[PDB]
Amino acid sequence: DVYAQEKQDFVQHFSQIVRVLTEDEMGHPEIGDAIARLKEVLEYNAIGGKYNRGLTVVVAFRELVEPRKQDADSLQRAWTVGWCVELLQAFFLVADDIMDSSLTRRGQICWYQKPGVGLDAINDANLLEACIYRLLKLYCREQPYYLNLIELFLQSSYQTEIGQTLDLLTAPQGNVDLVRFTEKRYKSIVKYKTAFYSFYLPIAAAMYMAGIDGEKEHANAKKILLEMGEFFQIQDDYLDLFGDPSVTGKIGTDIQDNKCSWLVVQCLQRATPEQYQILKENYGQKEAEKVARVKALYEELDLPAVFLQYEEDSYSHIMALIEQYAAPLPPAVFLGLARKIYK
Amino acid sequence: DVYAQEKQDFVQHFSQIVRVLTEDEMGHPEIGDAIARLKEVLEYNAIGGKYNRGLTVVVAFRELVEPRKQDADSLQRAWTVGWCVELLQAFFLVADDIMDSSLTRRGQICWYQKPGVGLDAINDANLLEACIYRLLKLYCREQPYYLNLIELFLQSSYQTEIGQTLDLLTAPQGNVDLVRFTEKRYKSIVKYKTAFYSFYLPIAAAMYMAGIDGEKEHANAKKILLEMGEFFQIQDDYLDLFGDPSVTGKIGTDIQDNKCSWLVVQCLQRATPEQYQILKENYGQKEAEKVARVKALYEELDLPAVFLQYEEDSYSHIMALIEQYAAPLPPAVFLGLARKIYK
Ligand SMILES: O=P(O)(O)C(O)(Cc1cccnc1)P(=O)(O)O
Ligand SMILES: O=P(O)(O)C(O)(Cc1cccnc1)P(=O)(O)O
Ligand SMILES: [Mg+2]
Ligand SMILES: [Mg+2]
Ligand SMILES: [Mg+2]
Ligand SMILES: [Mg+2]
Ligand SMILES: [Mg+2]
Ligand SMILES: [Mg+2]
Repeated sequence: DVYAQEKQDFVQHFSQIVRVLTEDEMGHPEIGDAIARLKEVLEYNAIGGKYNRGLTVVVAFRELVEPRKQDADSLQRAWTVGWCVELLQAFFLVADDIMDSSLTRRGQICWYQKPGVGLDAINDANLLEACIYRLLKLYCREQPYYLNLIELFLQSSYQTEIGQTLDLLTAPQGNVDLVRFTEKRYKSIVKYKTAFYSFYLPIAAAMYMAGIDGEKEHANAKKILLEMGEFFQIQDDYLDLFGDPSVTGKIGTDIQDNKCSWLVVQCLQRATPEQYQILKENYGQKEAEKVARVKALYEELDLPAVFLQYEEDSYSHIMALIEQYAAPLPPAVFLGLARKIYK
Repeated sequence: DVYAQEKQDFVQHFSQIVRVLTEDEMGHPEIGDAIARLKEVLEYNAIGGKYNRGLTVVVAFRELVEPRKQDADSLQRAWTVGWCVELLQAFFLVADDIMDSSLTRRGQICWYQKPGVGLDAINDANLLEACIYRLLKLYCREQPYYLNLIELFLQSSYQTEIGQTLDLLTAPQGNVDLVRFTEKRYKSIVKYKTAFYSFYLPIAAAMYMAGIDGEKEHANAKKILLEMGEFFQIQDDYLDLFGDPSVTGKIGTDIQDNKCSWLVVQCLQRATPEQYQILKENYGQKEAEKVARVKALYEELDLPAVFLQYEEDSYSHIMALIEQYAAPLPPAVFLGLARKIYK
């Protein structure tokens, strides 16, 4: 597996990242306490995932750049840009867990729930964002793709924040209106809140680093990747309720939080007016017994089977898109990633 | 007054800013609801101040660039970069009001306290940040100072977040330890949390736009501006307690929030062991009667007089720094700004 090959060198580079970020303290000991906090935030929130987004930069880089140009220094930059993608995710997740009133992430208590942290986590999240641009300046400032990467990270952040806005507006607390929950609304939410930053960003970053800056090549890569991103968020929604928290590392809140989940959208398409009534009375509430009623209804409608069928249809569709849109990039770049999220 | 001269053209440009930012909706009606929210966030949080930071970019621009190069297009860019500085401030203030548990800002309820908003304001604050970089790309991408401005805004954000970290770490809730509150700690907090972004940033932005990118010229401008920034935060701390909320537009929380305020630092330098005991028992608590006891102690020690004396000594010191470090920039750039914050 090409991801497993690269993983150990990638994960080890995190020590170099922590080191260069905390060497700001060298020439300014007055900010020592702040740098110690930054280190703690990095170690708690950036470590412990599967690193699929960051590894995707490294894997794609190795398949897009001639082996003769994969010197030690170029590899260091690739690992760094990979870690920047992981830091962007950590920024979004720390804030997301506050806004979604979540309990655990990656098997441990959410950062904001940690005693002594609380809403100070807002500033911690913004520091994670700032670290991205410090790392890009330190490692990539002299490279011809520097400005392209800065603009890519900024644009991806904007798109993701627009998506979070749609997510939050469609799920007002204490206000259950099921008519908002359409398939058309759902697809817009997930394209912006997840697809750009999770799938387009890491491959696009590798493309720029390899000198592939063509409008056309980026457009074709988007066609494949935004569809993969849609599937990924559908899977995330399914696992919120039907996944095992010991595997997922997080407790689900979509029902309690009144979210426009793929599950509720599918339920609404299949529900009798009597099932619709059950949904309306129990959705968007914290009571455990009410959450249980919605899950029972989902099982009654065999939504787990609908998801399995969607996974298969989606895989076939993404493979057809790869056949059409991959060239001139090697199909392996997209196939490797697909194997990672569908398997 | 050179600020009042420029104000009306600057404030009117806000309509053009809102317009170009919400024309993202044109070719993507799927995100319409999000763009409507962005407009609301802009109008509530970016409007209603004195615009001293943003106007400083415009004023400095007019004094640093030859009148022959102040065409309509260059002025538009100056107003835009000014508004970017105001957006950076709005980003920091929306988050700051959450973390400081504040009630009002600019005479109205804090955005996060508004019914229906709550912790969704976290994402709203990040959208304000993102708007900065959209505006820089749209107006300045073809200019030779583009990358310098991007790096300046990113660096200023990092510095400000490091300062916020020091502010929050020195003021842990429910944990009153007065020994942390030293003059040396105070000066470090305010340099990072306020001085860079409030004073260095707007003048530095104008300097880059005028082609003044010299390490030496920026170093000299910092010497003056970081000192002005220190005074500004001292004044802000004084006004938290002794200002009139109808003028300041905000209710003070520094005592309740256990903050390392200039007032508490000065109090500690002058207090008998018996006054120290009063401070220790009443500081960092929400009870109105306990806040009143600290204010009475501050008045007992004549801290309002100490502040008046500090204001005069500081003004003299900043003027001496202008005499030494202004050249080759026109002294008027620094004098105009000084008149604005000391008067
Ligand atoms: O990991 P989570 O909280 O299930 C999630 O996928 C996290 C997330 C945050 C920001 C953008 N996209 C996804 P969400 O959308 O809140 O369900
Ligand atoms: O306007 P405020 O809340 O008095 C303040 O000046 C706002 C602020 C926010 C961020 C950086 N610097 C100042 P603070 O430091 O919280 O006293
Ligand atoms: Mg979430
Ligand atoms: Mg969420
Ligand atoms: Mg989820
Ligand atoms: Mg405050
Ligand atoms: Mg504050
Ligand atoms: Mg204050």
